[PDB]
Amino acid sequence: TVFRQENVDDYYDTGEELGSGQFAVVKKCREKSTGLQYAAKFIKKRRTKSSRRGVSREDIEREVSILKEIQHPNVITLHEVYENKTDVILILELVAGGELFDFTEEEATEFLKQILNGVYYLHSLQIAHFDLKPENIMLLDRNVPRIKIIDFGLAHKIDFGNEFKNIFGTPEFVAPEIVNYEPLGLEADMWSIGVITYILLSGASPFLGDTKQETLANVSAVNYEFEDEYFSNTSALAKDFIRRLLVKDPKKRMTIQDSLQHPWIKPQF
Ligand SMILES: Nc1cc2c(nn1)-c1ccccc1CC2
Repeated sequence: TVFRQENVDDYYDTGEELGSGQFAVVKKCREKSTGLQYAAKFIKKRRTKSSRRGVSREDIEREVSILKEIQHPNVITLHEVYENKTDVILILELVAGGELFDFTEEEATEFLKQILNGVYYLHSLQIAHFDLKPENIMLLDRNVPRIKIIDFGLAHKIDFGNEFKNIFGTPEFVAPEIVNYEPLGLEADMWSIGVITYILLSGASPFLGDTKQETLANVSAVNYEFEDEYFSNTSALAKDFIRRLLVKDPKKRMTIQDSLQHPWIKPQF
């Protein structure tokens, strides 16, 4: 699929940098025709088929295709796509409030519930995000707060219940099936939600070791505990919620629908 080949600079003006990835940079921008503001994500293209630098056209198109499908208040929307020789440029909704963690159980669940609603929408569409972590939970406007899940760079449509292709995010947040290079499904997202919840409530990371290999070993082993010093005041129900997500066997882990009915919620190298 081909994208808009006119110079993006003829239609938008860029401003402050908003964030980045390995082969991407995101800048605030303003559309010349309307004055509406967006975030322009410049994704570096691969220069050759054997290159390890840049993002493959296949991967870029998958992210674009997923973003086009979704319309939900808790997920980032895609406005337009441009491209040139070096970059594909996604014109995305402006999420200007920064990362959630930068910004009590009631406060934690208020944000957690919006994450759950957004993931419920995704999973309803058989879309696994595969990269859920605090850095990808943004606040639309931290001055009003509504969250927006961002960065669909690892996201996949799961049409056969699982995907088998060495998908791998950030060691602290990936499920044991990712660490062990096994078939992956929506369940992996639910693990990552348990990790996010643990950190939300405690400011501590459940599996984090001193090196990447230690973190990964800890994840695979389900080597974590609710440290009394960090969780003394936290309700048993909150811990129960987390415990049912941080389960090695994906089949035994709470689903997104389970998480919404849970008594706490219900009203790599
Ligand atoms: N890797 C990243 C990183 C970011 C974003 N997307 N991908 C983003 C998208 C829309 C608005 C704001 C951002 C900030 C950081």
